[PDB]
Amino acid sequence: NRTLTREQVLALAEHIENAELNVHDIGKVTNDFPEMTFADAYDVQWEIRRRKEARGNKIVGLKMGLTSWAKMAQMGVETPIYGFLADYFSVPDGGVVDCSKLIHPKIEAEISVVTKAPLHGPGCHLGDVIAAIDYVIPTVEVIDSRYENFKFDPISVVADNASSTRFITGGRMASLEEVDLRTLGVVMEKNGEVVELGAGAAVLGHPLSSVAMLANLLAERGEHIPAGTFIMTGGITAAVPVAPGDNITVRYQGLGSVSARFI
Ligand SMILES: O=C(O)CCCC(=O)C(=O)O
Ligand SMILES: [Mg+2]
Repeated sequence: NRTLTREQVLALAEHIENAELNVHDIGKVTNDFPEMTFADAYDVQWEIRRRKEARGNKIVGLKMGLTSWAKMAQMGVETPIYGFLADYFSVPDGGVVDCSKLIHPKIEAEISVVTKAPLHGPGCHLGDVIAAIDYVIPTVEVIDSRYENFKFDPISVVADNASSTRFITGGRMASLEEVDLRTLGVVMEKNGEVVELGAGAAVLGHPLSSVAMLANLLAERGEHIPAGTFIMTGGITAAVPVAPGDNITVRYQGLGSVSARFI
């Protein structure tokens, strides 16, 4: 289920990571490696993770992508994927994001969880996840594919760490029993007006199903979700482009709001 040589995995990881670190797009890597598999692509992603760890970055969480109809439709792919979150991705509520470090960024409204017990696949179900949730965190992702025109096939996107680049936490961060993640309403405002909205159920029917799916995907590589992991469960709505001068506010039903501005 692999077609890359080890040398190619290491070199592709450097190439793709450099596009992020040096703020430029690249061609879809499947153009040069058309036989590349998902296992190849995740090898590349985890090697990028290793590069970041080796230079001292902490990995502060994981994200699930392409979990909602809206995001599947927008990106043309219907296969859920995951990627990792590095510490310097983090942005404080109300913070300023420097777009000069970004290529062609978009924002997504999500709900995140922090776990308090390990989760393992395979065969992880919704009922296995519930007690492992410590609390929930309103989170806006900034995604920024390193591929030109934000156009990819899923294998390329996995290799590019599922387009991850920034995330903004905010609002009220409460216990799971206090928050219905299925019916949680989310309203995205940009420059003072509503531009997107949705409910948590858009994420695979229930955001906690995304957590179960992540455990199952990780198990394919012998990995799991350690206790204390921050997980972004997926874009509830279509992603919206942002640019210098923009301000955004995402309102979470009963949980306040997350805001940011861009320069
Ligand atoms: O859309 C992309 O470029 C991939 C990132 C997907 C994602 O983070 C989400 O659906 O929440
Ligand atoms: Mg996302």
